Amino acid sequence: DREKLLTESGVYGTFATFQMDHDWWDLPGESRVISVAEVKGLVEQWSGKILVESYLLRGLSDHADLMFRVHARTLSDTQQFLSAFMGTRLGRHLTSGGLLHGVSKKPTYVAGFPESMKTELQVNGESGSRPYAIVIPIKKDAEWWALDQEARTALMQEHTQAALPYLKTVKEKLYHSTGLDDVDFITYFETERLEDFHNLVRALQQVKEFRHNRRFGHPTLLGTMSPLDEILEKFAQ
Amino acid sequence: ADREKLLTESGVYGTFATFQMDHDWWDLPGESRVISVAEVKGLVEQWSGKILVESYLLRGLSDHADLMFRVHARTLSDTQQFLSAFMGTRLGRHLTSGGLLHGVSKKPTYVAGFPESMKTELQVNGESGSRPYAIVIPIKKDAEWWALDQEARTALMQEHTQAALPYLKTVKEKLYHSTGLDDVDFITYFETERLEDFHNLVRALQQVKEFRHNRRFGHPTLLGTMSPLDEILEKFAQ
Amino acid sequence: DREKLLTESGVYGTFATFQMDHDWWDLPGESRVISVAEVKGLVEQWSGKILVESYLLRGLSDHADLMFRVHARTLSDTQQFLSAFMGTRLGRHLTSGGLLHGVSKKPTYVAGFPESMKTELQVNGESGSRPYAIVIPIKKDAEWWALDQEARTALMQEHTQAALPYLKTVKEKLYHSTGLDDVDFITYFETERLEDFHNLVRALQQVKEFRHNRRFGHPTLLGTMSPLDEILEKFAQ
Amino acid sequence: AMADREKLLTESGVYGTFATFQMDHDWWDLPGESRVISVAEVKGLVEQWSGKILVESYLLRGLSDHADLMFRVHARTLSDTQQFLSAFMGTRLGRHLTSGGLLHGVSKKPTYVAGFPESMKTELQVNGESGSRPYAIVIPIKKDAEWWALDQEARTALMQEHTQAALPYLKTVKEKLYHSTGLDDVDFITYFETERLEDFHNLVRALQQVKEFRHNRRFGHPTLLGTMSPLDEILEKFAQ
Amino acid sequence: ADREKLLTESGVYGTFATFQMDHDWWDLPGESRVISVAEVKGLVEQWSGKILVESYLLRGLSDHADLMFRVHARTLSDTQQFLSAFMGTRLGRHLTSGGLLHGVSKKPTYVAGFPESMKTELQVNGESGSRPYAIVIPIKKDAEWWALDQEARTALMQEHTQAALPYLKTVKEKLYHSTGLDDVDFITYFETERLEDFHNLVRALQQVKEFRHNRRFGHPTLLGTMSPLDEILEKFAQ
Ligand code: HEM
Ligand code: HEM
Ligand code: HEM
Ligand code: HEM
Ligand code: HEM
Repeated sequence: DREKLLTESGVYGTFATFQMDHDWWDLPGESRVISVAEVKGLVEQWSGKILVESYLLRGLSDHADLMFRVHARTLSDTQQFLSAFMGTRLGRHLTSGGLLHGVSKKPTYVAGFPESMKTELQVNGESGSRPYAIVIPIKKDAEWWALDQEARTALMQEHTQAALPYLKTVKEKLYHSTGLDDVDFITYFETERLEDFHNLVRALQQVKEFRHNRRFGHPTLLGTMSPLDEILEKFAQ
Repeated sequence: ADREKLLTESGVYGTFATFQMDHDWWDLPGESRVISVAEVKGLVEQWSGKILVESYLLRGLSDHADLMFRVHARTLSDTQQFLSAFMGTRLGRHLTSGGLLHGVSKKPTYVAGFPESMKTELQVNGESGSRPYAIVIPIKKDAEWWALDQEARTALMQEHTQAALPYLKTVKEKLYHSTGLDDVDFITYFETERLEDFHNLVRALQQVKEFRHNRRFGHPTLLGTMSPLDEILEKFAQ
Repeated sequence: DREKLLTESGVYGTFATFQMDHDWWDLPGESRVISVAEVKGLVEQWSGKILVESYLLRGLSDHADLMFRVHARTLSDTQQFLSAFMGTRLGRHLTSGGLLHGVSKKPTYVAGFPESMKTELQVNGESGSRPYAIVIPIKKDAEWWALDQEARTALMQEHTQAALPYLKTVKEKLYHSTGLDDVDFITYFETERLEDFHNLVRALQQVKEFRHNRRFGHPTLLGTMSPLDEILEKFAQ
Repeated sequence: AMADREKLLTESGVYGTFATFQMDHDWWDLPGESRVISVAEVKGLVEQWSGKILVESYLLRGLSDHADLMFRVHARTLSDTQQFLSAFMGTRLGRHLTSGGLLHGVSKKPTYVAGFPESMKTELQVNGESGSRPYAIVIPIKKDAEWWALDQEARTALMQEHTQAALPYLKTVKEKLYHSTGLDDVDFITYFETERLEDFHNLVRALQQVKEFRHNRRFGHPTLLGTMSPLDEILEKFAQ
Repeated sequence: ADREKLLTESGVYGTFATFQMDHDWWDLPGESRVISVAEVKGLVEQWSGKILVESYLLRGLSDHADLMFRVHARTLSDTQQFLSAFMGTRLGRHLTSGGLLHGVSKKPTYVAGFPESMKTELQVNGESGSRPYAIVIPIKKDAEWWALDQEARTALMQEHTQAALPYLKTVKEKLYHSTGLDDVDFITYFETERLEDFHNLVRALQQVKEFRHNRRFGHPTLLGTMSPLDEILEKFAQ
């Protein structure tokens, strides 16, 4: 279900940050490379049940070195996996930075959009390897929920309208996080171009919706997508 | 037996205690770790007469937390003693206190002024499931809320109830009054096997009028899974 | 005498919280019993100049194990004692949680109350041994100061009216903290019955005043009154 | 031959700095002999800098949360203050000190005082209290945007009310004010000495009631309470 | 040549990275430290040509800070790589990451809609000084600000500029656009030998209308002194 987790609804997504202890460096290189192989194997073990992508936060996001984006069909499996991961010789030297869960749904407001707008939505993004990745949690203010459907739909249309041309160079995904933690949404973006993403976010600061974002970022997680090997290789040499 | 006399009756203080495990715990020999566990298991059975204690694995679902206790007692001192004892153990000595919330269970304030039909559908209380997820959300209401008169508040809670009832099928709930015991008014606690239902349930309640009056909503929002204490500690042995 | 500090005006009061380090447990039972005895002896030295009461916060207040309520006639003496205490082998393993100073005054608004109301104010709370204790620091908003005397008096009269019948099961004391730290008042309560105290606070959430408490708690310190030996005794075993 | 000493505590164009430190716990794991050696290292460093800058010391331990020690440093360049402070943190003692907080502000020509009545200027010439080992208070302050949007005359009038409410406390309270905007996250640094803290409390309550007060977006946070003392008395405590 | 090609041109990512030195570092032998220092020094020489890196002594001027890097690059990856390496070094291992802020340098948005005369006075490139103080102010504007239409924001910036120009006497400036890379919209950077002017400059700008729209202003406000890395690190060897 490689293609079935990154795309389908009813799939729980989790974002897990870690910071590496200093004492980790007090360990011998041979010991750490052993620790590295342990993790690679722990992940392969959980293959089939869950999907796991890794992002390097060291040097781009404050107080964080590593991030996991984990998709699962139940959060219990994700829980177990993370407790196991944090149990490894490597994990034991990790301080948990942060943790956000949200489920993927079919869209609420999209059906009431123009046919032409839904067309431009069918595009699934740009072709790039090892892109930058941004994660922005969001809490909407109470005023927003007090609004009726028709109003929110229209605001979200302006949201869409302003953002669509950035699907040239930006992939996106949206998770509904309400009731699972202190936010309503988790937004995720991949791009090779951060100038575009920057402009993209500015444009959305100018729509009417934005004023309703009681929390915007905090934290704003910037990292770069890479295989877990490349990441761990940095933690051994 | 007495379990339902604590989990259901009013005049019962309830406590929510979070813990995170130190790193230095793993620099210990594995054999030392397993012995420490046995201390804890016995400490609980020792308190098994006076109080009730439930455990939740927060590791991997809640940031800066591995373990959680929900302790029911009819005096907080007994809850205090058990907790300082728990932290005095060799295991406890390697635990940082994450958070701590007290609240007593009371007679409902607004339910009496509801429709008769609404009171009947309330007698049903959630679903029976093993190893369920559990959520705890503390709440501080604003001064605006307290300034209101009963009828106004009662109507708001009635709308709250109305939107929530159809989720009472797949969600257990409990409510504690925390004002004056800590920096919140309410501790809300929920059990469910289905987290989307709980999610949909919360969205639903964001849309009633009460929600604007929730000055603090979560912070923290505690997600965990209910489990026997044994299952948890066993992880700290390997 | 002893009590001449718990009641009179011109008496500075200080509230000091501490959390015990973990490394303390990495110490031998021999060191700790020695360390405890040090503290017990230090306190007994100051027993003439100042008053010191002790509270167990472990298990009731997050990030706190012990609390001192120290009354003195000058903050200097309180300073000396506290700097000494933190200097002890035991103190070396305490993280300073928080610190609040406030002086006791004669009441400002009480004279402008009803004759019947002053009667019920002279009456004490209830006397019980090793009771719960709550400490709530309070910052008033600027609006509150802008109000005129007559206005503030009537508001505090409403406060009093709602609270007087809770003197059945609750002792109280109030300290004026403005300019000594980041709050205006320190409130302190003893009681055997926390359900009452709970109800007491709800009642006051409903008066007009409550809206003016910009800061209410943060932290709300819940503890139980105890002799210091009993408290430290736990930290030796 | 001195003079310059009070020429920093009084003159304008003089940067003033407030530096808090918290001592490590392991510092006490050192032998009493090791610490007193460490003390003198600091004491000499200070005497070395006695020409360039002025330094006062305050014991914050037991009065102010997360802080033991405070320096009030006056200099005519912050670099001299920077160097002295990095050096200070360089001593074996400093090596065991965590930098608590840091506030810079310059002493200026008063802005609003000139637009006061002549009688109000006279009572301002009046001095604080003369005392040894007094308590000392520091309160950083940020004014809200509303305040800056005002025209001068309006502000002058408010500060006149401020001054008027505060004047009778110059009997038992000394004061000094630093302009901190652009050097840190506050606009002003206020500093007070007194032997009587209850008077100071009253002094501050009074000003909570003027109109200016609503414009103080930040008032304290932190509020630093201490006692003024010779540096030796402080260092003597960290070994004995 | 390339020096000015990163400090002036657009499409250039700029990063601001703060570090504090751990205490356990002094328990290290001086021999160990000097070797550690040399490690850092060489790493920088390696990344030269690809990126620019400037250093600031924050020790004694900014709380919970000793050191700051300003890194200019045309990709943030190159900056990340350089920074993870730096924190990996024997010295870096003893550094706590204080903070991190990214922003791109752009061509001006509002300048064209200014008077021809205001554009004249802007071309000035500041004061001539070596080892100046340096100040960093991060900035987030409120929603009200974005809601404004172009013409209005431009007038506010015109008022901003007008009030600020006479401080190009003694102040250099640079501006970074930070939105979407972290929790702020702008990163402002200034150099000066005279801090009293910079202060007056900021007081002055606190009085225009734009200022009310600065929801976060500083927090942190980073004050330091510009210096070559050697002199800074040499402090940590003795
Ligand atoms: C190419 C970029 C983007 C596109 C095409 C896009 C499009 C959409 C669409 C079509 C929806 C409706 C989904 C639904 O009905 O639930 C939506 C929802 C949402 N978007 Fe985006 N968006 C983009 C960028 C962003 C960014 C940059 C942010 C925030 C930083 C963001 C935040 C949100 C949030 C919070 C919602 C759900 C709000 C609600 O349900 O009330 N989006 N987006
Ligand atoms: C899912 C099923 C739910 C049901 C059947 C339900 C129903 C009720 C009822 C009947 C009361 C009566 C209180 C009284 O009589 O004093 C109440 C109170 C309350 N409920 Fe719920 N609720 C549900 C979910 C929730 C959720 C999900 C939250 C918060 C996240 C919540 C927050 C509260 C709070 C804070 C109160 C106290 C109200 C006050 O005294 O101001 N409830 N609820
Ligand atoms: C049995 C309970 C209580 C009684 C009899 C009581 C009564 C009073 C009285 C008579 C005053 C007047 C002081 C004066 O005029 O100078 C006062 C002041 C005050 N009370 Fe209470 N109160 C009670 C509980 C509480 C509680 C539970 C709180 C807060 C959690 C509280 C907060 C305050 C504060 C902040 C003041 C200072 C008022 C001001 O100067 O603005 N009181 N109280
Ligand atoms: C105790 C006797 C006091 C006196 C005689 C006094 C008087 C004055 C005077 C005459 C000025 C004018 C300076 C100028 O024109 O720039 C001033 C400014 C100022 N004062 Fe005070 N004050 C006193 C206490 C306080 C206290 C206790 C605080 C705050 C806790 C305070 C806060 C300030 C601030 C922040 C300014 C800057 C001017 C402005 O608001 O823009 N003062 N004060
Ligand atoms: C001292 C000389 C200064 C000059 C000549 C100056 C000039 C300018 C100009 C012309 C712009 C807009 C560029 C454009 O039109 O695209 C700008 C942007 C900005 N400046 Fe300044 N400024 C100065 C100082 C400051 C200071 C001291 C601060 C903050 C403490 C500051 C904060 C900002 C901010 C937040 C922006 C972003 C405006 C936007 O694009 O929305 N400036 N500056």
